[PDB]
Amino acid sequence: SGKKFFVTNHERMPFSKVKALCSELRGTVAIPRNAEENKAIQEVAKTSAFLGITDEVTEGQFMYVTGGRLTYSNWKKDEPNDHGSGEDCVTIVDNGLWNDISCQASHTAVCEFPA
Amino acid sequence: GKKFFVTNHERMPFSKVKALCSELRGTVAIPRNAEENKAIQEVAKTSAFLGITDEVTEGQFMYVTGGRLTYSNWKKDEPNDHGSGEDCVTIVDNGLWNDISCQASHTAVCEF
Ligand SMILES: [Yb+3]
Ligand SMILES: [Yb+3]
Ligand SMILES: [Yb+3]
Ligand SMILES: [Yb+3]
Repeated sequence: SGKKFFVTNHERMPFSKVKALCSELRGTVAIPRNAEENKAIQEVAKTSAFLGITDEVTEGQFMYVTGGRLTYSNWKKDEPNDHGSGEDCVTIVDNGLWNDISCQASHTAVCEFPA
Repeated sequence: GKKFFVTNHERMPFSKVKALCSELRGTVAIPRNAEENKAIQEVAKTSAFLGITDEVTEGQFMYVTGGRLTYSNWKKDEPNDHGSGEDCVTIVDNGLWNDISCQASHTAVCEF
């Protein structure tokens, strides 16, 4: 990526636990700021992983957990869709594409640190 | 939860692994039982350094955090201090352990 490194224990848990874990490590839930970082996160995680982005405050408007409106994005076709009762978290899935999903779902924890 | 962590860094010498885990406020991974041994094996995939060395007294392996070993999984005839010297340990084939040079590049795995 060139600016940060990513860490994982390959454990799957709900978003609030991933956030607590990264805080314990003094890092942040992984956030792809560009295509290279996105591929880097996809590669280290291997399976679906949560990203540090949500639209909990303003529905339809995703923001970084660290603040600011989302710029770079790699949504799957027809996503984000706030499916069913709602989906406010984001996961990186096949091909590194993104899908908004329930924050209560369990996915791979990935934390980022400046390189 | 899963206590062993890996990064997207490439393989590196033991000094760099130690630097990495300390920068992360952790320790180089130490398996203290067969279950933990299998867990490090699975998160690393490729050979990885363990937090065990015989740097202080040749032939006497110790945890980097201190203490004599309570669990070991040495490959038959290991540790053999091959050639100049092998003071570091890697978990390799089928989870077995081999002492190797600390200057060799292997996967970094940290524990917290
Ligand atoms: Yb939403
Ligand atoms: Yb969705
Ligand atoms: Yb040795
Ligand atoms: Yb050896």
